[PDB]
Amino acid sequence: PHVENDGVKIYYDSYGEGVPIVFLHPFSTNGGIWYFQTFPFAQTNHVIVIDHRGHGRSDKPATGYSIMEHADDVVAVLDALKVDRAVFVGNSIGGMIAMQLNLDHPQRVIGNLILSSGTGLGEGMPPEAGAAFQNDYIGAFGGLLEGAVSARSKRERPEILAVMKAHFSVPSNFPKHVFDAATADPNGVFAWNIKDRLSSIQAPTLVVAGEEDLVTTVANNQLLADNIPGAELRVINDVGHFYQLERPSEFNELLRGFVA
Amino acid sequence: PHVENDGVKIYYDSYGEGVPIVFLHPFSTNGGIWYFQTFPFAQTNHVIVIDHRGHGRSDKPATGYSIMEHADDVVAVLDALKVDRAVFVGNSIGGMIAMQLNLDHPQRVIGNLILSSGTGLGEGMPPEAGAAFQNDYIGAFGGLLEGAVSARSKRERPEILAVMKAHFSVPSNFPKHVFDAATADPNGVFAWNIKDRLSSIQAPTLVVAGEEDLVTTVANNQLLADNIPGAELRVINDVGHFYQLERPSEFNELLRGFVA
Repeated sequence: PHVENDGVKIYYDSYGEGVPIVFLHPFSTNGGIWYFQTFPFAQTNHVIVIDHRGHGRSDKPATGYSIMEHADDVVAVLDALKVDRAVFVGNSIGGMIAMQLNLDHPQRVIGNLILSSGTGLGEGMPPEAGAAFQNDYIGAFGGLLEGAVSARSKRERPEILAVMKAHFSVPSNFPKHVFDAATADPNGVFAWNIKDRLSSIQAPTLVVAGEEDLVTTVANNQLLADNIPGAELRVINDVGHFYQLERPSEFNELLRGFVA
Repeated sequence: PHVENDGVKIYYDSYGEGVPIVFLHPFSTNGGIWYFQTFPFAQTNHVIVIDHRGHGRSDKPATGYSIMEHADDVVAVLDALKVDRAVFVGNSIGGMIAMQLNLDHPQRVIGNLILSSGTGLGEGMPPEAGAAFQNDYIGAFGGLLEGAVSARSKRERPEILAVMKAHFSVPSNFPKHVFDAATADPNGVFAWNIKDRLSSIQAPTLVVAGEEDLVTTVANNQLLADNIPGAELRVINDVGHFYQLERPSEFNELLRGFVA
């Protein structure tokens, strides 16, 4: 279905009943990425999987891609679904959205699973890489994606890197102007920075990082886990940016651990 | 998006430009299952992925679920999208739908990839099984799905059997009344039989079967391949019912190289 937030349609799917779990997909992808999580958790929970604005089946306006605005889209979805508080599972930019949600709407948070995310991402990337995105968008993005999956994943599951390279090459799913607008926003995916405000996040937080993730380094997740009070970090062996796809069942067990 | 057909809303997703390829998911699942195919093929083709009636995000009436009405839903989607002709990729019941569409609308078919399907399936089921599905629906369905996955896939990718067992256990995705209505239909999943008319299908057709598939045997697919004029049979090692999930990249390579 769709919710409307200030004229922008956000697509979402909702299955099952119980304690709500909200899945927030990584940048340039969509809700489909949660295929192996969505339905097993729909057996025990109220699963809500969202397409961010500018992604997949949601509207893709020319501008308005701050993490705060994304968070407001999420709140719109929760409002239409009459949800008070929810479990938030965020991947990359989804983690950003979840954290921002903890900042602006702590009253709607049960807890967080942050998968492969960080803050002040833009300044942490090599300076040349931005120029690479200005010079050759698709090429630079591909190069970045070769560091998003583990070697073991490249061996046994090449379809992951395939589908992820496909995600940003399909204008129907992820048009170029959304990338440009998000990069241009002073609080977009690259510029969003809450290093000083992390310690205000008090909700139960499980930060999960892949050992071989070069898109989001172990240090980047560590910055998150170390400054959020009572946060736990799990550095996952033989995994890159997409734990939910690289080793789906194990991610499912880890998320199953967040219950009490 | 979605189209109305017989007052029943059929959900579909649409990506890309070019030669139309229509993905039809197996029984009790939904379009999400095509995640690793949908977007790589959206780079080169016009991908159209459909949620069957009684499944996923589409409407789920009490009746009725003959293969013909399913097919008609597909042509409804094609009509709304102004698509004249398309390549059809159907799995299990999706293959049935595709074949029925070949029977009723041959001018709408470029070619077919029929994956793990059959006809007159209900005749091949053990005499006891029928009662088993209403006495113990969950258990019998699960037992059915344990023969739909290869040993290697159950070993290295348990998330597949997990998500498939999840599909029919979540009423929001697949309610039992759809199963029962489909079973009760004289032209439903089990009763649909076109052995007589297989020789009428003239489109380029690739029938693909998993060697360890037990819900549709190698024999089941082989009958189709042997009676459809010019049809190909490809038997895949260490794959059961879900080649597009068990070895997604390999399935991809097979599909890009298929004539259509």
